[PDB]
Amino acid sequence: MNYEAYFRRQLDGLHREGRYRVFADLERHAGSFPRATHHRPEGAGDVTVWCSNDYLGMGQHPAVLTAMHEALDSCGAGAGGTRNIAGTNHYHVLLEQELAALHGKESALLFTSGYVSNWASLSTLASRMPGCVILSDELNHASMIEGIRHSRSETRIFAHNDPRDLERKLADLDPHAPKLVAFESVYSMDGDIAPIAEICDVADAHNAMTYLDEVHGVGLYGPNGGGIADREGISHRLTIIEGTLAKAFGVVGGYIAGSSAVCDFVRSFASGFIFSTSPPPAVAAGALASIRHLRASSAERERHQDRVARLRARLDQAGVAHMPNPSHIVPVMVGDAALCKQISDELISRYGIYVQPINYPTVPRGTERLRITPSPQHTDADIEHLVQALSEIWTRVGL
Amino acid sequence: MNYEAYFRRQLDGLHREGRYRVFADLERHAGSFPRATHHRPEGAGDVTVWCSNDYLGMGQHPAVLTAMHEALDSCGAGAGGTRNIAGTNHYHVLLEQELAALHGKESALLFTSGYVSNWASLSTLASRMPGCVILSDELNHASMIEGIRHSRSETRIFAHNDPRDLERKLADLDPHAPKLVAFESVYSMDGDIAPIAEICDVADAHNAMTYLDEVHGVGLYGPNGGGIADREGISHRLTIIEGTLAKAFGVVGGYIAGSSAVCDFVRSFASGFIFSTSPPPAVAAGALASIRHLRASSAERERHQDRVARLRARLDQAGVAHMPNPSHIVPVMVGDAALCKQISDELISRYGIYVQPINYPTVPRGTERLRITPSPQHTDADIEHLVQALSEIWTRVGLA
Repeated sequence: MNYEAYFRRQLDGLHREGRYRVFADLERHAGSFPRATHHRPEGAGDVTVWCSNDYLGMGQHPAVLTAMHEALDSCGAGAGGTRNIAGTNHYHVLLEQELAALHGKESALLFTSGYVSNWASLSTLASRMPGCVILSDELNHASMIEGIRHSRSETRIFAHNDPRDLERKLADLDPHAPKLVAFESVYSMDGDIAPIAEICDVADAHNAMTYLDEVHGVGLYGPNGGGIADREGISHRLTIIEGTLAKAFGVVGGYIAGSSAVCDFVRSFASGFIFSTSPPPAVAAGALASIRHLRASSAERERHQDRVARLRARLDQAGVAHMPNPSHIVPVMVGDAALCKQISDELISRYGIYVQPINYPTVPRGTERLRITPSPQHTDADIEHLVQALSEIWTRVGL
Repeated sequence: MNYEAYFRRQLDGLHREGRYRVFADLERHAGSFPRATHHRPEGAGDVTVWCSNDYLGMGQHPAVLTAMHEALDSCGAGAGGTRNIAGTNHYHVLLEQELAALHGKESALLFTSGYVSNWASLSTLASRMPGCVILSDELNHASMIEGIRHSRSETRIFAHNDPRDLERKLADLDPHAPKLVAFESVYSMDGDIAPIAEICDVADAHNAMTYLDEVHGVGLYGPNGGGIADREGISHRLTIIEGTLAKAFGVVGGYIAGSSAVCDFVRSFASGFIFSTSPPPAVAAGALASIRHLRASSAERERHQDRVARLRARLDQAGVAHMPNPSHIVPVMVGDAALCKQISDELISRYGIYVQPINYPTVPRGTERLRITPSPQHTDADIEHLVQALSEIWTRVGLA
C-alpha cells in the first residue's frame, strides 16, 4: 500500500473527468465591492465578482467593520476556549439574543459555521430521539444530508417542495413516533422558494418537528429581514430556524433559533458545538452589527432586488437564457459541461468577470449553469458589461 | 411524544448527575490577560482566567491584532464564499504555505475549526480507502472519534499510548488492507505526551499511515514551535499532522499538513471543507502573524513553562495534589461532578478565580478535575492567590 501514490491516482481520476478545481486567489476591495484583485501567476489584475454569497455587500459595511475593530481591541483575536471553558464572550450572548429576537424565538445557539449548525443540530436531535424518522427534502444542502447521515436515524426522502409526497411519507407513522421534517426556505441552484406553510400544515397533522434552513433567505426577505418565514408571518410555526452569518450577514458562523428547551438540548449534547473553540469575539460583534442594521434598514434589500430585476430584464432583451425564479439568484443556463467551463474561463480572462461553472453532479446533466448573484454594489455599467460579454460569447457559440 | 418535554427531561438528567453546565459570560481584557470581566446577575466583577487554551496569550499579541485590523480594512469582514467559489483570499494561501513550512511538509489545508479538520479529514481519508481499518488511541478527542464514526470504516481502539497494544490490534488484520493510526501528541485531560517514535515504528512495520493531532503541542514545543514531533525531530515520519489555530496561535481555525497529494485529496473530496464559507481574511491574517511570531520566538514558550513549573511547585508545597506530566496542563483532581462544580463555583464567587470542572463525558467519572492552564501572563502574585484559594477550599472540603 503506497498511500502517496494512492491519493495522487484518485486526483488523476478527477482531472480526467474534468471535475478537478483550482482556487482563484482574490482580494475583494473593501469600500469598492464588487471589485477584487485576482492574483494570477503573471501578476495581479482587477475582476468584478459575480458569484459571491455576500449578497448585500455587508462584508464592507462600515458598521460591521467598526464593531469588529472595537471587539478586537477590547477582547483580542480569539475566544480562547470552548463556550464551556473560558470561551463564552459577551458578544456571543448579545448575538444569540439578537438571533432569537430576529426569528421571534425564545433562544438561539451560535455555532462555528452554517455547515456545523446543520451537521451538529440534525445529528444530535435525531440520534437522541430513538425511532426518529427524518423526512428530508431531496435537494437539501450537503450540511443537512451529512447531519441526517451522521444521526444514523431512519430517513425518508420526499420530492422537492412537494407537501403531498411529504404527507404520503408521514401517513403510515404512529403519532407517538418522533419525526423531523428538514427542508430549506430558498434552494441555491434553482432559486425556488419552499411552500413553508403547506409543509408546516402536513407536519402539524403528524406531530413532526420542522427544521428550516433559511441560509439563502435570512437578511434578504421579510419585514425584520428574517427570511421567507418572516415574510409569510409563519416564523412561530417552525420548531427550528437555522441560518448562517456568512452570506447576507457577510461575516461567518451559523446558528439555530427555537425554544429554550431545544437550544439548551443541542447546546448540552452536540459534540460539534461543545468540543470546538467559540467564534472570535470580533466575528460575533460584526454579525451582531450586521443583523441589527438589516433589522432596521430595508435600503440594501431594495437595491439588491432592483439589481437582480435589472439583470434579468437585460438578459431577456439580449436573448440570454436564465432559469426563472422568485428569489435573488440568476442561474444563467449553458446546458453543456465543457461549454460551461469554457464560458467561465472566457468571462474571467477576456472580460474580468468572475463566475464559476456549475456542472454534474451539483446539477443534473444538461442543466449546467453559471450561478450569478447580483448585489446592491453591482452598477448598471457592471450589468451592461456582463450582458454584453454573455451576448458576445453566445454569438460565437452560434457561429 | 412531546418534543419540549422530551428535551427538558434529558436536560433534567444532566442536572440530576451534576453535569449540566452554566456558561460564564466573560470579556477578556486585551492588553491585560489574564484578567476578564465576568457578567453575572449581580453585575460585572473582574476575574483571573486560569483555564483558557490561548496558552501563550497570542490572543492579545500586538502583531496578531495589527494584521487582523489591516485585513479587515483591506478585504472586509468575511470571505464572501467557499474556497472554490469567490472565497479564496490571499491570506488563506499565505497561511497554508506558513503551516506547510511549520511542519516541514509539501502542503497544508485550512479548515474553519480544528474540530472540522479532524471530522472532515479522517472521514474522507477512511471513506475513500476501501477496506481501511482505523486504529484509534483510546483517548482520542471527540472530533477524531466523530470523523472515524462518519467514515463507517472498520475501527480498532488501542490502549492509551500503548504501542504493544497497537501491535496486537494491527497483527490480526488482513495485511493487504489500508491502515491508518490516529493519535494525539499531547492529551488535554492528563497532559501526557504520546511515544510518537515507538507508535511510528509499529505503523511502519505494518504499512500504516499515521495521523497526529498536535492541537496541544503546536506553538508550544520544538525548535520551530511545530509541537512534539518537531521537538523529537520526527515530523517527517507522520503522513498527516493536524492542528488548531485557536489555542497556542490564539485565533480560530483548523488545518492538516502533509504531502501535496494527501492535502489536495482532502481539499477535493471533504464535504466539511468544500460546502462551508472560508474563514474571514482577518482570521487568516491573524493566524499567519501568530505562526510567523512563534516560529521566530521561543521567549513566550520559556515564560509559559516557567509559570507552569512555578504553579506545580506551589501546589505541592500547599498540599494540593495535581496530576504530574511532561506538558503545560496542570490537572487538580477532585473526585465528584457536584463537588468539583462547587469548588469551581466557590473559586469564582469567593476568590475571583475562573477554573471550569471537567465532567463525566470528557474524562471518566470519579475522575472530575480542575484543568488549570498557566500562561506567560500569570504573575507570581496570581499564582500565590490561586494556590492559597485552593489551599483554603482543600481543608474545608477534606482534600487536605
